[PDB]
Amino acid sequence: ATNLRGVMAALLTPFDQQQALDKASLRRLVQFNIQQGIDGLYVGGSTGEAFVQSLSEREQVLEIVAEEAKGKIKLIAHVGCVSTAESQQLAASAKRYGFDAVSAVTPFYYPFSFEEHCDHYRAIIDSADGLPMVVYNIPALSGVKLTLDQINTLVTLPGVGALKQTSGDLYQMEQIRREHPDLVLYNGYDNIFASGLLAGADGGIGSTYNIMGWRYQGIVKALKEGDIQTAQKLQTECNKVIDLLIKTGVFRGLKTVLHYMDVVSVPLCRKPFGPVDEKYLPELKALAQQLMQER
Amino acid sequence: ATNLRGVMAALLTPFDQQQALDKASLRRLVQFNIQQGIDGLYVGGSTGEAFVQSLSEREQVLEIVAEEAKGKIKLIAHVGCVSTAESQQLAASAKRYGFDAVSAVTPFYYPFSFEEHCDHYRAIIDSADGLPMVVYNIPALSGVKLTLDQINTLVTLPGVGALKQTSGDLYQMEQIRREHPDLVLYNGYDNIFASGLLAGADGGIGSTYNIMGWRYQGIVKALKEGDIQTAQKLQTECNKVIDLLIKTGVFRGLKTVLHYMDVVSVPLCRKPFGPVDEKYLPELKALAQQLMQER
Amino acid sequence: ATNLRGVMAALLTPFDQQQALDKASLRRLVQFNIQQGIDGLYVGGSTGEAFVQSLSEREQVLEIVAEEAKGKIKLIAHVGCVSTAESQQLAASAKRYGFDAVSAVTPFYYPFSFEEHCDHYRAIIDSADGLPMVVYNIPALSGVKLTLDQINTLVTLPGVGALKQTSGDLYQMEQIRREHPDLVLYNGYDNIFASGLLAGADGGIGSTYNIMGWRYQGIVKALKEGDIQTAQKLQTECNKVIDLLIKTGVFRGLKTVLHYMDVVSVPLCRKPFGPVDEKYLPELKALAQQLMQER
Amino acid sequence: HHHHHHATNLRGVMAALLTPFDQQQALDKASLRRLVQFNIQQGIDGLYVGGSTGEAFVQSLSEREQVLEIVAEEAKGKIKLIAHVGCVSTAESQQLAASAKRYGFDAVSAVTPFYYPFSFEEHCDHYRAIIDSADGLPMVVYNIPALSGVKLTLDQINTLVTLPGVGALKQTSGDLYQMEQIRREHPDLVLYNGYDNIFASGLLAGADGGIGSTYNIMGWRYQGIVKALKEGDIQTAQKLQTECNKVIDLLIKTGVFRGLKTVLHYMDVVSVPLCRKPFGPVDEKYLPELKALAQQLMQERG
Ligand SMILES: CCCN(CCC)C(=O)[C@H](O)[C@H](O)CO
Ligand SMILES: CCCN(CCC)C(=O)[C@H](O)[C@H](O)CO
Ligand SMILES: CCCN(CCC)C(=O)[C@H](O)[C@H](O)CO
Ligand SMILES: CCCN(CCC)C(=O)[C@H](O)[C@H](O)CO
Repeated sequence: ATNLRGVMAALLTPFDQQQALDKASLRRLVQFNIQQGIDGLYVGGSTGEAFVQSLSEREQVLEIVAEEAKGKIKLIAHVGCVSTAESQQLAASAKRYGFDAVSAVTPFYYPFSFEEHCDHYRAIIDSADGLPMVVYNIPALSGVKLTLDQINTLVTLPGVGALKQTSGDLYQMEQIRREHPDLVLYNGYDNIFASGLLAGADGGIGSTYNIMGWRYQGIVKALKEGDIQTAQKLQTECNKVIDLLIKTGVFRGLKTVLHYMDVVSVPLCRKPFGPVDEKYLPELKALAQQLMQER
Repeated sequence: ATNLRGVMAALLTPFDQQQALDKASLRRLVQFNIQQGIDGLYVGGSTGEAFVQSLSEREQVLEIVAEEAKGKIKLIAHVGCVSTAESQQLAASAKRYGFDAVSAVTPFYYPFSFEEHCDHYRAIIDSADGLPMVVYNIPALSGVKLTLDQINTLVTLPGVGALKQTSGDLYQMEQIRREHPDLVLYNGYDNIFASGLLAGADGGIGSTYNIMGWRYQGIVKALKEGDIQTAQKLQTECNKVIDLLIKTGVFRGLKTVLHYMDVVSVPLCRKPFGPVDEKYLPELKALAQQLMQER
Repeated sequence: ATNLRGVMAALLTPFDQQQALDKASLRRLVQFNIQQGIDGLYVGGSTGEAFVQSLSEREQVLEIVAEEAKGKIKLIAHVGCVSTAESQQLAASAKRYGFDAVSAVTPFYYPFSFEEHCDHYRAIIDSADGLPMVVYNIPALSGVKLTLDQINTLVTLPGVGALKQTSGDLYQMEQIRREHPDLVLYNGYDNIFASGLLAGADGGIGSTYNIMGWRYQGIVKALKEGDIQTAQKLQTECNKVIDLLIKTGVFRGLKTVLHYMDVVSVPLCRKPFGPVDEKYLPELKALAQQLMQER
Repeated sequence: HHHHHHATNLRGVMAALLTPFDQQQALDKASLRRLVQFNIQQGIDGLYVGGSTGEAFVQSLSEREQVLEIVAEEAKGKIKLIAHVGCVSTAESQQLAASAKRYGFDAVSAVTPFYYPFSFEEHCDHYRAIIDSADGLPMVVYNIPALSGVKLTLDQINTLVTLPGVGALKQTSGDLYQMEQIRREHPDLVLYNGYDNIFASGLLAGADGGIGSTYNIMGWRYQGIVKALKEGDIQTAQKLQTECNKVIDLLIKTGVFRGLKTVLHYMDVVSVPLCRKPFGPVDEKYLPELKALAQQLMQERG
């Protein structure tokens, strides 16, 4: 688990104008992240548009990422589905491709009990056969509202080695750090990263790292040097970008920046996501140039 | 839409001890519903555990139900998935198997714009090729919170013949009816059926109809005849049953009652749903006996 | 408390352009409700703008209404404040003025424990010295979310004789009735009144009854006779009005209609409520005329 | 924005003053004077009087004025004084605003009016009417979605805090993206962090101070957090926040206001540690921990 500490980009999954997987742009996105000095990749997550892909499509992506990056950076495979059995098939494939860790969102849509959530995690942990599990918590999207004691139980299940904390409650962040001094604890909301680190997170997983992951590692560095102004200046610049991405749609906006940075051929998300509003293309192109000249 | 008015049971998907589709019990459940005098079946919806099934499993159930019941009662295929493309495949298949209509839940998990929801429905309607669309609204589960104006636009899309209203807001039920005098409008919450018809619904789609559909037909008849005491008494008996099912877990409780009714071989839902707590089996066995005495 | 069953108008408190109480319009509005055939008045509730008045103002209104109506119709005094001691002073004043019952909204703003709520009601009941209590439940405004079990404990407290159920959940409406066969159970949402009565309510307390209370009485009649069609027509007509009142602002729209019916001199609510938008006045004026013609 | 510049002197760490009561639940005046002096000696920059913490919403206007008057007698000119004058009623809030001016307060404040749904424009007029009655005292807009039920957008918050006469925001919200957004839009705005359990994180996000209820019993820790961060000493800032949160953990279990009043009782400041009904008493079993906490706090602050 300890080697899982770090700044991990939640990888986007490129598609073509036919909505098919674009494998050439995936390979390029993987190499691009590595060149920015990212610690690892979180593959097939919410950011990866997991839940509009087939299991087969998810596996193909996991396989290719592993081909490109195994041994060079850490690789966490998000294998979560609503189904335990579907989640187990993806866990076993992650193991076969040599991933360092697996991950699963709290199963969603149907109300499940906390005990059913634990057994779900237990099954996936077994099928991962030695890979540590990152319990993925995102109430805003999943509608699963765990109490702190429930969170505490999840993180001490045999084989759990990390929590992806996609929550803006930095009180809870602090309570988790205080209860589990050694837990790998990822900040999930990009736009509060600096504050999340201050509250007790030791790293993060985020969609925006795909295009400015060096800024987030600047924040970890700046904070560790004790340089608050630089930490704040960097968070502020991240949030200027995040404002625009929320206006445009986050995933399709990030893909569009990556298109102008010559990485992703076609910046589409799968339907029912629609295309970026074309009036936002200048801002997005300019941001691309800004970021390209910056690093 | 006209001939789509009525009481339609939200079909459960039966599974064998290995959590595979139990074909024999499925066919048994279809006929058993028909023998209760239901107007139709709503196949592959939430109640049918669609969201823990693959597209081919969902197709297999649709085909078998068409075999058992095409031309004897009305058949509606819930083909909704998060992905538009996935929902399109299921729609094309429902057409091939000879279904009367298609239906789709508002795509969930990722937040989609309302126009995005509109295109999603347009695309599924094209792929259904003549089959009317039943728009399926369930804020509680889907997390999508439509305004009345947005509901009005959706239900007037070319090819929409109906709205499944799984909401407890009976002001909105009446408003919808007032705006659309001829819309087929299905009450979705079993425990307000009587009240929902009074507010403007002209039928229902429900999970608990699988074991007591004749009660819901009895509520329709009684209200039709100005027979209010009888309506209230039937709704009360339905709610005594619904109290218990909410305690046991609704899908698995229903399947367990059907197991004591000699319809379902193994009353399990798919993981992560767990089993029924052993302490409730006496109560559910009692219930089975009572409903068999009845009729 | 069988004698408290019925359709009670939630009395508006008239004000002048200086924002002081208008006692001449208050007296006129009381007689107007009595002439309309109403069963009682609910005085100084939410509709009565209690929470922008002092205790002395609230007492001045309770006194005037008792002078005007005691012995002619039933009188319920809403005495609730956030403070228990303040609510007791009002409960004592209501007893002195010869009210038939007291009522208190679940105390708000500060989160209080359920037991803290129960003691609150006990103390008010004591100060009321023999006047039955109407527990006033309105989650949407109060922010207090009681479970069914908690509701059951409140309604069986010694000295409670009724429940004002301002909730859209008609399943809970049925469950409360089923548990408490003799409880006086008031429907709080005017726009689901017919459906509320069907689910188990035996009456109502409502703001819109001030201008068309005879319609709600017609709904009770129609449903006692099994005339569902008239009940629906009346509820639909109530809801056309409620749609407009929601656009104009409800209390002030009601007060404006009353101004055109020559009952209220000045149709203002207290600041921070603003005035009705003048573009609505032709509609409010036509409504007044329509309702005056109907009788 | 000129009203923001003029309120620059309001930046700081301000305790949300509790209101002590006697055995009959009337104002305990001796204890209030003690509590006020006790806050001053901790090195607190100021007091926020008659807010949620002060149990305003179970007091009459006359009781709120009495508290305002007494606190001014005790602290005027020595530390900054902000008067929470907010009621649901605009006119009630205006009376309290005028009184606060008469007693020499440095600023007024009003929670967004609650219970009834008001439009945004109706909110703006409410603040404007109260600003008029404050007669030159700057306004601190007090935002607390959790308790108020009022859910303002960022654009609406931007408009509120730039109304003429406004010079500060009390932001009792745990959304630190919005904290940063407010700071970036309003470089000179006084911006108080409202949730004690995230103070250090709120400051990092853009707050330039805080208003809180736990400052009554450990305000020097929050000053310690401000100093640690100014110097770039992250370890000291984190250790102080951690200790504040161990204390907040306990108070959430006991009840926050009554738990604070009890600690202060064991610190010899408050005579009777009750809140007003329908608040109930602290559970007997928590008294050992609360005395223990009082002892630890008097130790570390010698
Ligand atoms: C409501 C905030 C939604 N966000 C934050 C924008 C960066 C997201 O869904 C992000 O993708 C999340 O923080 C993971 O990167
Ligand atoms: C919470 C009430 C249970 N439900 C939902 C089924 C999980 C119902 O009563 C509805 O009738 C359901 O949507 C389908 O019948
Ligand atoms: C949100 C509006 C619903 N209503 C009914 C309007 C007639 C109310 O909130 C009423 O003020 C309430 O039901 C009291 O009659
Ligand atoms: C989730 C923390 C709740 N808190 C923090 C102090 C215990 C509060 O509600 C406070 O009363 C608020 O921050 C004002 O100090």
